[PDB]
Amino acid sequence: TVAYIAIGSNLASPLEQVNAALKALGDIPESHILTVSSFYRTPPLGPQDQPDYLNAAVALETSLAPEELLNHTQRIELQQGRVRKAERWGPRTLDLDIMLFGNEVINTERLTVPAYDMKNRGFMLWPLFEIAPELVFPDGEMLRQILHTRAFDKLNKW
Ligand SMILES: Nc1ncnc2c1ncn2[C@@H]1O[C@H](COP(=O)(O)CP(=O)(O)OP(=O)(O)O)[C@@H](O)[C@H]1O
Ligand SMILES: Nc1nc2c(c(=O)[nH]1)N=C(CO)CN2
Ligand SMILES: [Cl-]
Ligand SMILES: [Mg+2]
Ligand SMILES: [Mg+2]
Repeated sequence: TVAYIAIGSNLASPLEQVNAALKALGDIPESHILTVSSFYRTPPLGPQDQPDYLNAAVALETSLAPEELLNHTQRIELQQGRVRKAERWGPRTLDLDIMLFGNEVINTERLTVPAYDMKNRGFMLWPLFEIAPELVFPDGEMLRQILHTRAFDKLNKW
């Protein structure tokens, strides 16, 4: 299955964090990286008292079940010093969000796929479009068309 994973970081040297995350993602069992996006510098969504983010996206081929993939992405966040604050949308060393897990629709307590807010976020859609321009969502929408409709600002390279 092709999983598309969003990467974000705005603490503790985001470029190093993203590079470390990519290495670690490739080391996940029964999985391998297919494609990686460019790195983008994006202003924070949410509270404005935090640094700009490095955002990227990666396509990962995996034979893991989705929740087992989640266990592994969460482990990588923790290995990279992720600390979860009280405030929503606050800063973090590393954030790995499963945007899509093949064409699956998943609704559980731990996991919602497609990622619940991705269609509203240029910092998720643009890096995804760079690596999967032909992508169609489980609901039948084309990524290319969602981008056309929303006309989100284009991103700047990190
Ligand atoms: N598709 C998905 N990818 C990753 N985590 C997901 C997820 N769907 C649900 N979750 C859940 O989201 C919980 C909180 O994850 P956090 O990383 O702290 C939220 P965040 O990514 O900072 O904000 P955001 O979801 O608004 O982007 C996790 O413990 C996980 O169970
Ligand atoms: N620019 C940007 N802003 C955010 C991001 C993110 O990845 N990029 N993620 C958030 C919660 O996960 C908080 N707001
Ligand atoms: Cl969808
Ligand atoms: Mg997250
Ligand atoms: Mg997130």
